[PDB]
Amino acid sequence: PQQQQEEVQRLLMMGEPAKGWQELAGHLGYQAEAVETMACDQMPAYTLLRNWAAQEGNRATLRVLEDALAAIGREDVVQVLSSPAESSSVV
Repeated sequence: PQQQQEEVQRLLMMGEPAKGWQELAGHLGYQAEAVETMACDQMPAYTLLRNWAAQEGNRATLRVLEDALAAIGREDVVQVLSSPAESSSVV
């Protein structure tokens, strides 16, 4: 849950992008007035847990996270998060 923002943000946030966190707002039911602040509101991906949830999370997570990101096509980070690098031995 938390590591899902602390790690995911380490792919798009770097540079304050207009995609990803923003594209989520489309499925998250947000607004430009807030999308404008989200980019600078204690990190969009970090605040997302409290912003998207509005209390803590769970309701808009676990299964909603993938939908909210897949319905728009934002596996750019999900892919990275679920595929860092191969090495060592065994799974």
